[PDB]
Amino acid sequence: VRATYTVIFKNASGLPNGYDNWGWGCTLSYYGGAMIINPQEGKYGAVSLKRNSGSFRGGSLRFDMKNEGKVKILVENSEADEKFEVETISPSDEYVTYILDVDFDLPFDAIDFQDAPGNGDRIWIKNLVHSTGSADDFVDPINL
Repeated sequence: VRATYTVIFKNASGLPNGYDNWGWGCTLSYYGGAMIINPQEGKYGAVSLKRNSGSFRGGSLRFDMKNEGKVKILVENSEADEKFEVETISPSDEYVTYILDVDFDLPFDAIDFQDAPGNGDRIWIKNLVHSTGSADDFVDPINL
């Protein structure tokens, strides 16, 4: 019953440590401690934050986001070549915190953020954290 919290990044100046980006169709920059994703129009660009080793299982994904477009959140097992949609998210001009459950039936070593319309709309992310526990049971280490 002790939830484990894994802080993937708080403020970003570059890719999170222990991670690579295996996505496509995006340019990435970093200001204000945000990971700023700029998808190429037509590509349905995605960032795929892929663990150097290891996997998560179920749990919840917490993160702040602002986004000029709809954003798909997925997770992937890259051995099973299996993807899984977690949620889609409406445009927001300001950062909203999201804590979402991951009902994926396998471990996942990659966490994706995708330009769902393919229109090239920017995405800002901060404070990405995984919990082995539920979203409702999430006690945020970052606000704390």
